[PDB]
Amino acid sequence: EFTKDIYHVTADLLNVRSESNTESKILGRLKKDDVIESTNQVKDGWLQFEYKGKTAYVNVSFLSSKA
Ligand SMILES: [Mg+2]
Repeated sequence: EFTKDIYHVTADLLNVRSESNTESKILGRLKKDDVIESTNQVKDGWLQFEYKGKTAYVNVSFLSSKA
C-alpha cells in the first residue's frame, strides 16, 4: 500500500533546498529521472517533501507532473 504522490526530475539536475527558496542550504542534488515522494501541495512554485529525513523543498518547474 502506497499513498504518496511521485514526481520525477525532468531537468538535468535539481538542487534540494532546506527552505522554499534559493537563499537556503543545498542539502543535495538530484539528477534527471530521479524521483521524490510527497503528500504536500505545491505552494508558490515549490514543493515540500522529506529528503534524507529532513524537511526539504524543490522548485517544481524542475519536476514532472504528479504520478
Ligand atoms: Mg521548517
